[PDB]
Amino acid sequence: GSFTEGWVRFSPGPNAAAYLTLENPGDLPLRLVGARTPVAERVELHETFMREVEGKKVMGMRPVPFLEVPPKGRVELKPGGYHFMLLGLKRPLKAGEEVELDLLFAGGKVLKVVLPVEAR
Ligand SMILES: [Cu+]
Repeated sequence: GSFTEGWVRFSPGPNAAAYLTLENPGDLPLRLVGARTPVAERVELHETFMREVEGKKVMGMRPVPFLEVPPKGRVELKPGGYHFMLLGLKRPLKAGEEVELDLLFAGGKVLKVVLPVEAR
């Protein structure tokens, strides 16, 4: 209905990414500021976006300080935009595995989630 629906990205190393649906069951807002996982030494929180250069449509990527989710609502990390970057892997991330992440939420909170690995 609601669903914690996502996938982690394919890579032997040194780095991967992750996309996943962030859902808020509370009456106050949640705020995803970092992650963790058993299959990377580090994780960073990023955006992906579109630029022009010379009239030529060309993409970009940056780190960001946090994501927000409003009460009773949801917002996803997605392939065309916001994502975790995983660095210093422990598994070579293949297609059709499963991996878990801790989602570090602002002010005394965490939500651990579990998701497949896709080559998408
Ligand atoms: Cu990235």
